[PDB]
Amino acid sequence: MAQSTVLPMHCLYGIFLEGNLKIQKNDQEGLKKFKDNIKKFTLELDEIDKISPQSRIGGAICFSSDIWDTVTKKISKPKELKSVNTLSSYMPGTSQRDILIHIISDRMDTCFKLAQDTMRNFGEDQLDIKQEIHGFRRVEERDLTDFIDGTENPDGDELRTQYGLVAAGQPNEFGSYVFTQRYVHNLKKWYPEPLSVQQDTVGRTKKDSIEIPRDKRPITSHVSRTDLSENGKDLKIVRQSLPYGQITGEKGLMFIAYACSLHNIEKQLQSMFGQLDGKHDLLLKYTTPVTGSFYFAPSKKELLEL
Amino acid sequence: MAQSTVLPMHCLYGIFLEGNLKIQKNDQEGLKKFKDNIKKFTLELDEIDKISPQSRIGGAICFSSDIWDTVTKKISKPKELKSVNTLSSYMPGTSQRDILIHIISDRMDTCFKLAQDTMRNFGEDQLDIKQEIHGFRRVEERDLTDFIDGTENPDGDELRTQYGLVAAGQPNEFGSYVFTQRYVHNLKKWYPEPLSVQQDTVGRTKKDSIEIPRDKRPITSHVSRTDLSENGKDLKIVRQSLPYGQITGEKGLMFIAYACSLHNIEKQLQSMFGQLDGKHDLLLKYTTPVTGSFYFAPSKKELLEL
Ligand code: HEM
Ligand code: HEM
Ligand SMILES: [Zn+2]
Ligand SMILES: [Zn+2]
Repeated sequence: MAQSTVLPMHCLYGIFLEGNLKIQKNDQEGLKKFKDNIKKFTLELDEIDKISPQSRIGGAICFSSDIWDTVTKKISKPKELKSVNTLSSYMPGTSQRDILIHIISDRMDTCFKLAQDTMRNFGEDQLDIKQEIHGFRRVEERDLTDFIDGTENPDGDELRTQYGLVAAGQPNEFGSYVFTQRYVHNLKKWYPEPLSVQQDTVGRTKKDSIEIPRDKRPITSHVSRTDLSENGKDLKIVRQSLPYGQITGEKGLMFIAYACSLHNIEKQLQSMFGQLDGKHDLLLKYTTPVTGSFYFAPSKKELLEL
Repeated sequence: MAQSTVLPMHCLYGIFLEGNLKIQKNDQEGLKKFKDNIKKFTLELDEIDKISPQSRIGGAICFSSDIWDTVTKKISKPKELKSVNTLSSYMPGTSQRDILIHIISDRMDTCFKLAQDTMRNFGEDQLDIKQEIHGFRRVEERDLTDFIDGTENPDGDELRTQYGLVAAGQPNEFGSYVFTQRYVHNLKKWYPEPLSVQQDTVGRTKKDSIEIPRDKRPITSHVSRTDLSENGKDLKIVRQSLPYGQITGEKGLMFIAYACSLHNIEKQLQSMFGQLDGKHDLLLKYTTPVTGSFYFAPSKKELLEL
């Protein structure tokens, strides 16, 4: 019942299209056309899944709090949804956009086909795309830091439903809060660091990705910053982050997280960026966030009922 | 015996690294290091092929006429090799570089691994990369014009050896002349054209890629421009071109051709760009070349004997 970018694991390609809606709330013709294009997206997702099962195609269209009142007068706004720009006083790179199209695949050709077709359907008259990122998995699922990324990512449908999707019976059930954040890696600063420093920075071993016991890693290690609980509940999120960029140019990590609660994501941003104890994540000495947005991906039913 | 980017067909990904050699001919230490890095490339190619047969990994390192005398004092220069800048008086976009690293794969992760490892081995002290392109095949092997690309590409080991590789018994046998040319498509001009105009431009039907009989297509159609013979011999080339670019930005075709003779390629450039009859290829109304280089990919043996 959820849009298909949360529960599936280990995608090899991901295309990220972030931009603003150019249609106004009272433009009924434009709004009708816009929602016909949403329908076309859901249909083409199904079509590609049928002719290319090997692609394990997935796709979601997601919306910001700013735009919610424009795309629907029927579906209540998700209660936690807000602009990420409200974090600008302590987190750099914020750039809230109205719309996210996130498409995942095990093949670039079907990933690109769905992305290109969808953008051609919407057109420049409906979407002003501010950011288009072609993400791709690397050997051994390693981030460009050459650490494995995804180890303690929730595993399986049950746990990814629990932490990734709004719980059944709640408003906007089976939707998902979404955070996107493009990082630019400063590998010239990272590569020369000795192994012990690099592992102190992350909190896990580089080769095998074995968790360094919390007692022995710095509280500013990445894992210490993000492996959080509250009142005995783990604040786990579902990450679909992928590497991107040029070998000889700008590269980094296209971070994206899906969560049952925006607060699960925001608490980790507050931890990483000093807002809980006044200390920043050690990883941020080697990588910089340059974009950022909060969205909500409706369930498949509410997406079509907007 | 040839480097592995000519004979294999239907690659799904291709990474193109074009740049200049920063090591001088008398720098014996730098030259030794540079050739150790070539050896590492050939070895890593074999290693990846062994652990990932599904990738059908391929790779070639190629050299310009300008740099030939710098990388080897033993292997005679290929007799046709010259700078592509000598065509600048009639072909735009020329940008001759010393070195091409072309890597192909059916998986981006192994394609990127070999490309990144290789560039890290060479380093900025040995290569000044002017252009890095991530090519990828699209559904139905279609160019961004949405015409199928590759139909009359020579098919099979025998014909691709004949037209793609220097003939056995000749100097530099089993090497290959290489032409690279990045095109930027002007699809805003292309999309609105009626089907008959688009097919007149190419010379084949859009859906099925059926050749329009030469009698009925314009002499400036793309096929009429490039389907050439001389003294009864077809001047066929082996193309490994791939689409590239951003849906919402700059995109086009990363053209690359391998040939037994540079003249097979150059005659087609002369035809397309008006130097044979004073008429240009109709396709050039919708796409522009912005880079260009001639190289020669040595055989695997001569590559290691430089
Ligand atoms: C350049 C940016 C980032 C890089 C390179 C990076 C890298 C990594 C790596 C290598 C791990 C190893 C452990 C694992 O994947 O389970 C990890 C874990 C994790 N990351 Fe990040 N990450 C980045 C940004 C973020 C952000 C912005 C967040 C949250 C907003 C986040 C949340 C997490 C979480 C929750 C874990 C698992 C913690 C646990 O439960 O053990 N990451 N990350
Ligand atoms: C934007 C640039 C280009 C585009 C979009 C393009 C597209 C195409 C298409 C759609 C075909 C269909 C037939 C087939 O693939 O067999 C084709 C054929 C061909 N192209 Fe191009 N091409 C481009 C540039 C070039 C260049 C620069 C050359 C030579 C230097 C070239 C040489 C050929 C040849 C030899 C054929 C096959 C001709 C035959 O024997 O029938 N192409 N091209
Ligand atoms: Zn809390
Ligand atoms: Zn001739």
